[PDB]
Parts: sequence; structure tokens; C-alpha cells
Amino acid sequence: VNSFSGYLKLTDNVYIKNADIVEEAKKVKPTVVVNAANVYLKHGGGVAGALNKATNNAMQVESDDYIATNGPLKVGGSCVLSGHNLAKHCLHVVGPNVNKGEDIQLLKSAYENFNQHEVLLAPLLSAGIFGADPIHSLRVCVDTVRTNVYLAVFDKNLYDKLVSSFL
Ligand SMILES: O=C(Nc1ccc(C(=O)N[C@H]2c3cccc(O)c3C[C@H]2C(=O)O)cc1)NC1CC1
Repeated sequence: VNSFSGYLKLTDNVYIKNADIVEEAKKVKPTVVVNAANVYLKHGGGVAGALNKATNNAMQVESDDYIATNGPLKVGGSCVLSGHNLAKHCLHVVGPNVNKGEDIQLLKSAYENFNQHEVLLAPLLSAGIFGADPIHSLRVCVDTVRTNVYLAVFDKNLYDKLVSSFL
């Protein structure tokens, strides 16, 4: 039993809610919040920009030190950093960005990172300004992630469409 509230059950292990991941994180303080990162950990817009703003830019400062030491991530890859005031840890996951012409096949690899964590609060990967098909991303999520995932979807119209079309 955990403290996630008002999520709709999609599968054995995947739940979904129309909610601001910033607010869900502040309320639940999950062990892991997932960021929809890019390979440079430049948290400019979308989920990444919103989470970073909620940390008062501490996420970006930490991220810049990470990149200076380790270099960029891979598309489909991830790293674990602090969750700051939002969570114990932040799992920065790089899903493919279609508006950069990135390989949508890499979305499954991106979701595989979630399997290293028993429970996660996460956004739907590669949706919103990443420009991939969100129905496809949800199918990939449910077919790839085996651990317990609580998906927070900011856009109300998107959430309604995802629920109504889910097989
Ligand atoms: O600003 C905020 N929250 C805030 C939360 C989410 C987003 C956002 O862009 N989400 C979309 C996106 C963008 C990029 C990659 C993704 O995987 C997704 C999922 C998709 C969605 O969930 O609809 C933007 C802002 N909170 C302030 C305290 C009020």
C-alpha cells in the first residue's frame, strides 16, 4: 500500500491520473520521480522545465555538474540524481524527441529504465513537446514496465483521450 490517490487502474502495475507531476511529487514525496530529460540534462521546458523550476534551479545546478563529470546521456538512457524537494531521487530518462527527428524505436529502451525501481511517479514519455504519438507511448509503457508506475498527465484533453483509447 502507498499514498498515490485517485489514479485510474490501467493494468496490474500501471495507474494514470490527470495531474501536475510537480504537485503529485510535492504531496507524495515518492522514492523516485521520473524526469523527461534530454541528453544534456538541460531542463528548459515541459516536465523537465517544470520540475527544475519547482527545485528553484537546484536540479539544473546538480545536472550541470553531472554532465561536466560524465558527459551526455544516450537517447534511451538514464541517470539517478537527487529528487531535491520533490522526491528522494529523480530518474532522468531520455525518451526520443520526434521534433529532433529521433528514433521512436528507442522509446522501449527508455521505459526499460523504469524496471530498476520498484515504484515510480512518472510522466508519459515522449509526449507533449517531444512530439511522439501518446497512444503508442502508453502502449509501450504498459508492455515494457513491470514495476509499479503512477503516470501523471498534465494535459486534461490528452488524459481523456488516453483513457478512452486504451486497450
Ligand atoms: O508547470 C507545471 N507542470 C508541468 C507539468 C507537465 C508539463 C508538460 O509539458 N507535460 C507534457 C510533456 C512535455 C514533455 C515531455 C513529456 O513526457 C510530457 C508529458 C506531457 C503531459 O503530461 O501532458 C508542463 C508543466 N507546474 C507548475 C506548478 C504549476
